Amino acid sequence: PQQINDIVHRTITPLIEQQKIPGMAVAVIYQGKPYYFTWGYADIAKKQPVTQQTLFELGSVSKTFTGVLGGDAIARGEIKLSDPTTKYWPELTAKQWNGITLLHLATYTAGGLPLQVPDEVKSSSDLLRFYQNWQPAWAPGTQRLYANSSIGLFGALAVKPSGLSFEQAMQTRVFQPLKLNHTWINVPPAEEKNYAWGYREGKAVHVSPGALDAEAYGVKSTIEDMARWVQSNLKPLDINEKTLQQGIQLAQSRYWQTGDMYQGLGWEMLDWPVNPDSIINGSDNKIALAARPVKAITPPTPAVRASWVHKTGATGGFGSYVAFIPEKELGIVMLANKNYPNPARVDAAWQILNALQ
Ligand SMILES: O=C(O)[C@@H](CNC(=O)[C@@H]1C[C@@H]2CC[C@H]1C21CC1)Oc1ccccc1
Repeated sequence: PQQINDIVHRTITPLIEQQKIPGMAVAVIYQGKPYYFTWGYADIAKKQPVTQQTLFELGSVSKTFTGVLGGDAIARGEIKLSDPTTKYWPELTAKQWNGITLLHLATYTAGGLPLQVPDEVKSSSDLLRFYQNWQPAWAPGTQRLYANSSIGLFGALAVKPSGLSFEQAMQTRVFQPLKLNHTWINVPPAEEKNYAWGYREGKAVHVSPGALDAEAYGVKSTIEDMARWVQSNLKPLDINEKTLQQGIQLAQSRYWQTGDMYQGLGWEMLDWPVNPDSIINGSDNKIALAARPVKAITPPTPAVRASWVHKTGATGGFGSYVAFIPEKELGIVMLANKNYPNPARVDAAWQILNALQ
């Protein structure tokens, strides 16, 4: 519909110009159907255009897959958010871990686990040593500090009862049921032709390996698969696998509140209608990566349909954004191979979705 076309082109054209974005793909999900848009270059040097089959690094949008996979493990009865972390990692004997649950890890509330795992932390024994030596700044369940080392550990522990690797669990329990057949934690050689380069300060870059990278920022996907991901989270009851349907719902439950935002598993939520300044200004890393006190939602509120549900994501060379409103059957995916500022992403998305609702 030309409505959607005009709204998308009027918003995204100046965005690409202002932010000097080499390549971009957008999907609008409207009344149960996807509409796709593409611009510019997946590979500047080889003049490869962005297409609907181009793979982008999702970066920290990957945490929404980790949260849903954890939700599925809960639904299967393999894990409980109320479980002690030591239940699944008994070698974690240092006393500061008493009272830190899987809920705390999944929601960044364990007491100040760091944003990044240190570069020097490679092996399973390096990781154990790192968490054993870590000293919390706050008591558990009092402060939120967005952190790869928190939900990354949640994801690694959540798959342990299944006996599967994190990648294998993700493939079998999330990607394959939802027909995300071009979504990868490790891009296979046969798919490299579609893997866009990211651009950082003009240099072509791909994400480098890191501990817990798959769990915190490691998924790559196409605009078509990401539209399917949005539709799956918009309407979980259409999903025929029972524990996956349940796990999607659990990831949109409201566990903590800070300001006007609610923390789910990976996803973040606000009541719809939102104040746009709240979500735009709130997506700035100055707010999004800051330590903030949280109020427990006791017990957590089940997924609220009248919500703005969203997640920003980045790697060194890529910037992504996903947002949807279940009440309105409406969503958007924006995938770019430049890590450009979060408020510009959310501003564009709110202009498009507000116009269409
Ligand atoms: O290793 C990487 O290339 C990735 C992996 N992405 C993350 O870790 C996330 C992205 C940034 C950093 C923490 C999370 C974030 C606040 C949104 O991102 C980087 C690293 C260096 C510079 C910019 C991005």
